[PDB]
Amino acid sequence: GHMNITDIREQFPILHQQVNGHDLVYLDSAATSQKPRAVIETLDKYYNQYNSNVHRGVHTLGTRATDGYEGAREKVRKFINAKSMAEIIFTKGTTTSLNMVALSYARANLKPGDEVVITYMEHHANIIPWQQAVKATGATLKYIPLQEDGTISLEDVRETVTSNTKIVAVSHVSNVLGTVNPIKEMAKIAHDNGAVIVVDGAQSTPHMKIDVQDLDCDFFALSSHKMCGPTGVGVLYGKKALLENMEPAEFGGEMIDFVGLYESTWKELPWKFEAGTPIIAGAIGLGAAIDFLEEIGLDEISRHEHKLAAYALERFRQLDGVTVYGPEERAGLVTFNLDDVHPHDVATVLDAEGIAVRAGHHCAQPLMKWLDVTATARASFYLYNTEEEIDKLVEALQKTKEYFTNVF
Amino acid sequence: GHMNITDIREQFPILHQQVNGHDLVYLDSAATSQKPRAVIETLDKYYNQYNSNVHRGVHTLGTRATDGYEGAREKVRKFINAKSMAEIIFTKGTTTSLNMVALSYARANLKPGDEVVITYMEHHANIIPWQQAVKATGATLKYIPLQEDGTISLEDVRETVTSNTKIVAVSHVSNVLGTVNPIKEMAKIAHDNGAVIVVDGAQSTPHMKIDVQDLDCDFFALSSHKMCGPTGVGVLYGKKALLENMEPAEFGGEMIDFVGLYESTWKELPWKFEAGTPIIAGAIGLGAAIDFLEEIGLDEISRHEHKLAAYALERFRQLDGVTVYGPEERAGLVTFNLDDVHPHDVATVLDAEGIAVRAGHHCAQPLMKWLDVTATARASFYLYNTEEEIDKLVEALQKTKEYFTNVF
Repeated sequence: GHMNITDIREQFPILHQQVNGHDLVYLDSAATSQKPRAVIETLDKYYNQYNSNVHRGVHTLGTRATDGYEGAREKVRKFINAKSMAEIIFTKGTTTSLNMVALSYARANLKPGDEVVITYMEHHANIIPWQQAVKATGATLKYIPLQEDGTISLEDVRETVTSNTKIVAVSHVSNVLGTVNPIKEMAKIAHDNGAVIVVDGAQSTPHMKIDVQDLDCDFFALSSHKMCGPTGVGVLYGKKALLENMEPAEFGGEMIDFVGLYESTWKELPWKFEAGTPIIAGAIGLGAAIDFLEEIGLDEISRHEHKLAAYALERFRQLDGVTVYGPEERAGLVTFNLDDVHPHDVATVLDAEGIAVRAGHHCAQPLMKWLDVTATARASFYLYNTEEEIDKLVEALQKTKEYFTNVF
Repeated sequence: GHMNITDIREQFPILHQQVNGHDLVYLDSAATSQKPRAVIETLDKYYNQYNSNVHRGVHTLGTRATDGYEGAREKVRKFINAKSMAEIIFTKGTTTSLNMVALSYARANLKPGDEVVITYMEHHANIIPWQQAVKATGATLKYIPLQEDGTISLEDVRETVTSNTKIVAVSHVSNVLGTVNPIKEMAKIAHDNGAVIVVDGAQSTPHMKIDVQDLDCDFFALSSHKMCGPTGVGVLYGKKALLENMEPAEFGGEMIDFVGLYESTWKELPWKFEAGTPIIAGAIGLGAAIDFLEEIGLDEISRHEHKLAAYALERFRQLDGVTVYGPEERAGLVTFNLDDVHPHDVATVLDAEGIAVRAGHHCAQPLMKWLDVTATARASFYLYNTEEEIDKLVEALQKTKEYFTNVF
C-alpha cells in the first residue's frame, strides 16, 4: 500500500534529465504537473489505434473512440463521487468551467441587489468571470476577509454572506497560501442563505480525495494538466437540477437535438454543454491519469504531500531573512520571499542550479496586495518529489542569500 | 515533389490494422482525420521532455514550452498567410471559434433591423451561434438560397445581403456537398454592403491552401483534428482591427494585465482571448501537423484529392440506384444514398467489410431538409487514401444493393 517514491519517479521520463549541468529539481507542479508513461502511452494508443469521431457508433473505430470517451466520463464521475454522468461536463480546463457557470448560471440568475461573494485569496479564474457577471447584471461583488494567517473564519463567511447572496465562489485549496478552505461548512452557510456554492478545485483535485456529495458543492471545477493528465482538458461538475435549468454556454453540432432555420432544441445532459467535436484524446488521457492516481491512492498522495510540506516549513524556518506566507496546516506548496532579493532573481538563480520554481503574482494580484508584496516565489510539491529535493532548494536559497549579500 | 501515397500511408500507424477480418478502409476523414508519427511523436516529446506552464520564462523547461507554444502560433500565422500573430487565437476548435465571434462580435454589434446572413448548407457550428446571437439582439437571420446542384450563385448572395446586413457567415467547403464556395467574391459583396464575413474553414484548411489576405475574410475558423493534428484544438483568425475592438469571450488568468477587486484590464492580442492555462501540447502538435502538410505540399494534397473525387464520382455513376448530392467540381468527399436502403444500414454493412463511412445528417439538418432526405451516407478522402480504396467502396456498395434486394 505505501508509496515507493523511487518506483513512482521511474514512471515520469521528464524527471530524468539535467538543466544547466544539474539534475532537474522540478518544484512547480502547482503551475502544471508532469505525466507518467501510463498517461502518455494512453494518448499514443488512442492516436495509433482507434482515433475516430465519437457518438456516431456506425463503424468499429468510432465505437471504440466513443466507448473510450464516455468511459472516461464515468471514471471522472466515480473519482469525485458525483451521482451521475449527467453531472460531469468535459471542458477546456478550470477556467472555462468557471466561466460557464458565470455565463449560464450567474448572468441568468442575478438582479440588482443580488450578491456574489468571493474571497481575497482567489485565483483570477475565480475572480474575473464574477466581476463581468455582476457588471452585466448590475449585481454586487463582495469579498470574505482573511485571518492574519491567510485562512478563512466561518464567522467572517456568515457575516459576508447575506439573504441577498446568490453565489459564493471559493477555492478548495489556495495555489499561493496552501490553505485548505472549509468548503463543506461554507456550502451549508451558502445554502442557509439561499445561495449556491461554486468550488474552484483546480489545486485540491490533484492532491486529495474529492467527494462532491460530502462537500455538497453546487458546482466544482478542475483541470487535467495539474493532476498528471493532458493539457487542454478540465471538468465542470454541477448538481443535475441546476444544470438542467441552465442554458448552454456554447452552441453548435453535437449539443443539439433538432435544428430548424431559426430555432433549435438541445441534447440531454451532459452533452447539452459539449458543443462541437470534443477533446477526445485528452479526456481519455485524463481518465488514465485518474486510474494512475487511484492505483497509488489519493490518501497516500495526501500523506506524502503533508510530510513534504511539514519538512519544507521546518527547513524554511532554519533560513534567516526568509518569509513564508499562509498557515501551518497546508497543501504541498510554500510561497515565500527572501529579504532583500526580488523573487524573479531567486527563481533565475535557482534555475541555474536546476531547480524550477515560479516567481510572480501566481494569478492572484488581490492576494499579493493583501499580503503587501508585489510578487513572491513559490515552490510546489507533488507525488514524485522528495525531501532530498527540498534540501537542494533550501541549500540553494541559503547560497542565493549569501550571493546577493556579497554582491552588495 | 510528387506525393508517394505508399510513403505517406507508412507514416500513419492506425491505417495498418484489420476490422472484422478485413483491412481497414478509413473513408471518414471529413469527420476526423488520422495522425502521422511526426504529430504523435511531437506530443510524446513534449510530455517526455519539456512540459511546463507557459509565459513565465523563469525556468528552463518553462522557456522551452513557451517557445514551442508561441512558435506554433507563428507556424499557423504563416500557414494561413495572416499578417500578424496578434490575429491568431488558439481555441478548442472551429465550433468555439465561431461562438467567440458570435458572443464577442455579433452580440456587441447587432441591433433590431440588422441582419446576419448564412446559407442552407452550413454546419450547425455555423448556424446555432447566430440563431442565439440574433435572438439575444432582436436582429434577423436570413439564408442565401442554393442552386439545384448545391452551389451558391453570386447573384443570390447580392440579393440576400443588403445595407442592413452586418454579418455574412459561410463555409469555405461544405462537409456534405463538397462544394467550394466563392468566399473571396462573397467577402467583396459583404464589404460593399457594410458587413463583415465570417468563414467556417474547418473543411477547407486540411485540404487546400488558405490565404486570408487574398480571401479578405474578416474571421476564419479551423480545427486541428480534421487536418492531421491533435483533438481539442482550433484557431480563430480575425483581422487585428476587429479583434482589438471586441471584448474577451472568457475571463481569467493569463488574459489580464491588471486585476483590481472590481475591475480588470486585459492583455494585448492574441492573449486577450486566451484565458487560463492554454492547450499547450495540442497547439504544439498542431504546429507539427502544419510542418507535415507543408512538407508534402497543400497543392499536392489538393491535386490528389481532386483525382480521388473525380474517380469516385465516375465509379459512383457506374452504380444503379445510387444518388450523389452536390456539384461535379468538389472537395474530396461523396455524400450519397442507395435507393431502398437506409444509409445507417449501408454504413453498418460497409463496416463489416472494414470500410468506415458516416451515416446521418452530418450536423446539417437544414441541408438534409433542403435535399428532401432524412439522412445520407458519406465517404470522405484525405492524403492517405487511394483509388483501390474507392474500388473497395463501390464494390461493397454494389454487393450491399444486391444483398438488400434479395432479402426482399
